Amino acid sequence: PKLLYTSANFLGIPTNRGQPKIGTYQGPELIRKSNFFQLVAEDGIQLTDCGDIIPVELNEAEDPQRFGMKWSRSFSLTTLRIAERVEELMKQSNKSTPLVIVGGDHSMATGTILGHAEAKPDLCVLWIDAHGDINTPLNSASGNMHGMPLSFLVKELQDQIPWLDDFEGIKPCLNASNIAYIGLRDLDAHETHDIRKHGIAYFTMLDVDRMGIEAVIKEALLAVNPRLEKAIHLSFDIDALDPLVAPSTGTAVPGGLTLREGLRICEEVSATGKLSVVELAELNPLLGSQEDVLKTQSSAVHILRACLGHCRSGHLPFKVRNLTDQGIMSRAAHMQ
Amino acid sequence: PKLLYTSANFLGIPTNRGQPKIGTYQGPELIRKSNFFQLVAEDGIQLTDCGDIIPVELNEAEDPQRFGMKWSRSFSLTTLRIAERVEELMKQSNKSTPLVIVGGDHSMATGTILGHAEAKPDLCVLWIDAHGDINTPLNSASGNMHGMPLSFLVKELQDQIPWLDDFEGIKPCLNASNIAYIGLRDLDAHETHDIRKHGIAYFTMLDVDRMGIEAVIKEALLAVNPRLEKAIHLSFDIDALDPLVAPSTGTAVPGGLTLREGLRICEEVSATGKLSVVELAELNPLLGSQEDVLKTQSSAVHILRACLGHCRSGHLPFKVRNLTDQGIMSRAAHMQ
Amino acid sequence: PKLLYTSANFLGIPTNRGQPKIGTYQGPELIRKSNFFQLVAEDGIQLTDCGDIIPVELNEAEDPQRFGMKWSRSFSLTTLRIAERVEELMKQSNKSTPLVIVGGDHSMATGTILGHAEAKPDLCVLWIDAHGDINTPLNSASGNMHGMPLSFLVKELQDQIPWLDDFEGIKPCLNASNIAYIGLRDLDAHETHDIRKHGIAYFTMLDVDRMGIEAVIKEALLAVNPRLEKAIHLSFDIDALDPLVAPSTGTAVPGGLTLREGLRICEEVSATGKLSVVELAELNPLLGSQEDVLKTQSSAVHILRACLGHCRSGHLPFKVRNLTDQGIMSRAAHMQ
Ligand SMILES: N=C(NO)NCCC[C@H](N)C(=O)O
Ligand SMILES: N=C(NO)NCCC[C@H](N)C(=O)O
Ligand SMILES: N=C(NO)NCCC[C@H](N)C(=O)O
Ligand SMILES: [Mn+2]
Ligand SMILES: [Mn+2]
Ligand SMILES: [Mn+2]
Ligand SMILES: [Mn+2]
Ligand SMILES: [Mn+2]
Ligand SMILES: [Mn+2]
Repeated sequence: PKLLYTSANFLGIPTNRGQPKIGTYQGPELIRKSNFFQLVAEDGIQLTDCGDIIPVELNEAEDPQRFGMKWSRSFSLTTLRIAERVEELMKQSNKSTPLVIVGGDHSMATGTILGHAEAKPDLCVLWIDAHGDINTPLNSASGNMHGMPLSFLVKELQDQIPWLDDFEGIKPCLNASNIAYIGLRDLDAHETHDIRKHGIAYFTMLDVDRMGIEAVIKEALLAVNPRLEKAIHLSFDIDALDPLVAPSTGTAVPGGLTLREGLRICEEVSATGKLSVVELAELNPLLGSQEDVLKTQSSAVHILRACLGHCRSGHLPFKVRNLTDQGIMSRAAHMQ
Repeated sequence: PKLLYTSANFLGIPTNRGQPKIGTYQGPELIRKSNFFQLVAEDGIQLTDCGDIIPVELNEAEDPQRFGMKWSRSFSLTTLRIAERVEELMKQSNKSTPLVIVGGDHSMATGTILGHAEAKPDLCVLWIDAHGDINTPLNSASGNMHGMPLSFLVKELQDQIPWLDDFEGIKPCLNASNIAYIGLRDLDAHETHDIRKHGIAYFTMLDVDRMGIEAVIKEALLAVNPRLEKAIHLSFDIDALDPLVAPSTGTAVPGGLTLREGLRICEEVSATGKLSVVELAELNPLLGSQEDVLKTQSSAVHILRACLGHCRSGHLPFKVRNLTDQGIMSRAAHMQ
Repeated sequence: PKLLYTSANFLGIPTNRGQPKIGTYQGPELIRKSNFFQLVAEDGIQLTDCGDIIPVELNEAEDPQRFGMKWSRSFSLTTLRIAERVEELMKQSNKSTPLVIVGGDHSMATGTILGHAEAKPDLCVLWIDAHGDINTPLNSASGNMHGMPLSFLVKELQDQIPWLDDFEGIKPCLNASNIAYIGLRDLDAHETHDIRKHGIAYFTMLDVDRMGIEAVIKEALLAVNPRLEKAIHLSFDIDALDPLVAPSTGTAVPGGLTLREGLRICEEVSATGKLSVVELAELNPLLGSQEDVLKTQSSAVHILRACLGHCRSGHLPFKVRNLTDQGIMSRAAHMQ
């Protein structure tokens, strides 16, 4: 049996200061508690747990609202700490060794992409989400950083980002043409404006309905990675999936991707051989019932396994088993 | 941003005498308690709450069984009261101003369509339901009026409707060729007979499975509104949707439309520019768990928003926001 | 109204020694307690309840592990008892009279197919399951017989089956070319090996996603029954369906068939006119909540009804009802 990726790194980022609901910090543990590692090993992949990044969580006095943003300095400091760690992991592995990141609220993506791009400047981004996460600070109704992580990364948007000194090291490292969305269904008006104005490829649930997920995936890859020349940063918000399948998340929106559609995205991205980083955001084990958490954990594990190359059509055994070798009489042998 | 419909009317009809399970009278309140109105406003639509129609609910002595029908005189009197109110609302608005009606059990449709047709005689009807709701009184196993509302409206069926004096003012205002069903999966044998005999266009879940919802919608519109010349009466039974998505309803049937399929129907109907009335029937907040009710409410709100023109691919802002106008330094400006 | 099958037999097989979770023995009762029989009758089908097969359940001392298998002698003895009963039922009915079997864990299939093939040697098998159920004894991680029932039946696999005297009467009666799988998503590596090596037709959830269920069904029938010449043994594991739709089963796997996809398989198999036996395995009413059991029961009933020829597009009445015959005045007659 052949593998596109024989080894992989696992990294937890328990961000929770990007949105007000406590519990996203438990995301990484939700996956470590699962059978994820075991299942990955059974497919013949060597998965190294690289631990957790410690987010910077300032107190209220140190981090007051600035431009309506909540916890903006905890964000800039966390973003830089994340970027350093991801960069160093990606360069140590510069076949290929994918980095699997479990969050944590989606505000971590500013840091993960920043670091990733430092090691791989020509990357593209596939953003799987019910939301755009591209609100610029003055347009955000909530001030929640998890709704803004792309806005700081996109060059074309920098005239709508307020300057802050502590954000200086957060260099916009993405062109609008390097990003493609899949799964959108709850865009804010100003996000819609920016996405259309700057030509960001986007495939909403309407598109998934009309085109089918197979054509959507194909068109998304065509738009930002036409010849599979670029490393892929796959940023997967669990809330992209339907609430029936991933209820334990802070901003659930009805009419999402089926688990199967989610699997198809990850299977195809994996199969390009260009999956460089996959991050899974917005797991919150403190939301919903016990069964809700189990469903969400289960969905997340299947998604992540798909990213690493798990095939639903089965895998071949590494060693084929033979009855005769154990000194055992078969039915065929007995009849002969 | 442009809108097909800039204003709309909202009307509650808390019918509950069309079926035995208490709670459909709470349907209108379930939607008023939601964020429906707020969400409609945020899309730039002016929605006027026109209140509730008071159904006529006679006592047992005044309204005994007649031809097996339960509460048939409460029905005829309610039907006429509804018809008057809907007619007057539709004529006051004779662009275009859609009427959104929340029930209430589906027996209200005899009245809503009667009134609608008085103002718009050439209308067509799109009936989205797991059921035919076209049982004639002697064929009904239950005697529940919510299973008969179309039978009194269809001209071709009048030789199978028993005459009752109090039904005189309920004039059959529909031809069989003006109706198309989507979502059917639990037809009674005599409904199947009448539907096929009189050539009523129907697309069951089997058809949805084999054709896909996109082709079904297209064929349904082709059958009853080929050139978008006619006003559309969209009669949406919440039980058309799968029980996983709308559990809180009295006659739930497995294997229904996904929410997305339901949204596609409403999105396409809305986009014709001919949506004249949409009614949503059979919400029952007294059925199922608290979470069941929330799921059902949520599904209903998304469906109704789609009918009014909400786009899952986003809307443009009415006023585009500019950093410089507030006297704020952007990152781009700072770097220059 | 015409019927492909006017009569049918119903048989319970409460196997529970094929897997460790208590409750599959309650499967047959779960269906008898439903409205299944009534619904089948209302479609005009004569369904005869033929009772239950009593499985042989030895004690621990009489049935120790052999080749890692758990309860292997209870299995061989049960297999032979089942085979005798099914053979005798199929020969008594040698139009056509389908046998409907409700389990019981899937280990019963070795017996049902053995008996079926005795009466109909040229049969084909459609295996609807999340799992291959084709583990050979030394490759099974669990030793659970419900994961091995096909391995004893497939001729090409007999050099990997250990000989046991009490298994002598279990004659391999299937060629690898007579079997087609639909719904696979959790194959063990050695199953994948055997399936590919011996050319067993298989359509996994990946295939369902990429091809659509319509093409999958067509290709599955083409592979093992190209000209509808052969009797069909439809072996339906309830766990083939998504856990959202059939939670009450022992080895549930996310991302399964929708109920509608399951219905389409059974509808098409039924419509060939070659449905000879359908068995439904792995119902376990002792698993999950009360609502979970109700959902699972409901899904099972709809599936079974589809197998017997129930049409979601409706059925014609046997006697058409006429208003005038009862001495009743119609609205049409009154107006004339
Ligand atoms: N992490 C996420 N979505 O994927 N947060 C949701 C953001 C929703 C909303 N637009 C906000 O600005 O807060
Ligand atoms: N409102 C509805 N369906 O949409 N009621 C269901 C009617 C079911 C059944 N045929 C009856 O006559 O009572
Ligand atoms: N009846 C069933 N599946 O349909 N059992 C599941 C078997 C799973 C696993 N391969 C085992 O050998 O035990
Ligand atoms: Mn999101
Ligand atoms: Mn997000
Ligand atoms: Mn209905
Ligand atoms: Mn209805
Ligand atoms: Mn199974
Ligand atoms: Mn099975």
